[PDB]
Amino acid sequence: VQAVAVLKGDAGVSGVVKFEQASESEPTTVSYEIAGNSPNAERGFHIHEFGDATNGCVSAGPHFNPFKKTHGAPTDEVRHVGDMGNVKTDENGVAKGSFKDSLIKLIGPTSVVGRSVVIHAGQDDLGKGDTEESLKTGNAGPRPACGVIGLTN
Amino acid sequence: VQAVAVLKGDAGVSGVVKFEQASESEPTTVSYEIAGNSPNAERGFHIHEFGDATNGCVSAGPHFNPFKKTHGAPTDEVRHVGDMGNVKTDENGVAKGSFKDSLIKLIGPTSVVGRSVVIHAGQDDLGKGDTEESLKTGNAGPRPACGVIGLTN
Ligand SMILES: [Cu+]
Ligand SMILES: [Cu+]
Ligand SMILES: [Zn+2]
Ligand SMILES: [Zn+2]
Repeated sequence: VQAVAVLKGDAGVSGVVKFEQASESEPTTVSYEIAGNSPNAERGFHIHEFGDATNGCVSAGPHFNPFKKTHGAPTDEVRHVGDMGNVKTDENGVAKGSFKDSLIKLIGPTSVVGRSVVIHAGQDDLGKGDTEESLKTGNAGPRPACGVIGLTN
Repeated sequence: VQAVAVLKGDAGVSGVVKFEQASESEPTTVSYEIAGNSPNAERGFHIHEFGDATNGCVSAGPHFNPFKKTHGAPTDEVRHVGDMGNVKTDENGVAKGSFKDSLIKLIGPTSVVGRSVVIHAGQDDLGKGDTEESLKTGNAGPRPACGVIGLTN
């Protein structure tokens, strides 16, 4: 199964995120190329619950969290399903990379097809700050771009 | 279950299409409001197979057709699942309306979540012209706007 999200917004940030998963038990490979970010930075990257673009990136809602856990890093046990951590941008502000994840799925009751990917304007603190807010969003800040995850071939 | 697609493009046409279906057996209610079209016209309106926006409305692919039938009107027995016919635009070029459909589903193996809605620049001939092309696209022409169907609440 393959899926893709095209990230768009009004702030100069844009990109493509591709997902591939062969079967339900297998990890999903996530690959991305995002440009227009601050150079040499770490930026929060997550799957949000809704694929609703009627009000910019706001209507994407909270981090996708079917299991009602707190925000964490992708390697934490306690993490939202949608937590993909920070992506690193190079000196031209481009973030490009790929990783495998075993909580994100394109198949089955937790499928992220039809939901949204959001790239943030700030660094995700990976649920390690103080605030209650660190345990909800990682204090990653505004959402300059986002896209609905759709099926492809 | 509710879903929404925001139709966008570079041609002045834009809109929102909402879908609601309570359970798998129930009809899905489709409601839309699309502006920027030719005034007093009929325009082809369909669900296309892929929710891929990497190349405008082109990468949405063909009409969603899991059962391998020919193109038809929404009331025809032989019709693609994605065939929603023509929408009528008023004197200000706005198409606004709603209908129920029993082939389009948001639940189950034929779910349209993660696929695309496309509004065409021409009238759909409802598979009644001559050509082979009438039995494939309804000769509805270019795709000025489209959007991926995403989940909402
Ligand atoms: Cu986020
Ligand atoms: Cu079409
Ligand atoms: Zn989170
Ligand atoms: Zn068709």
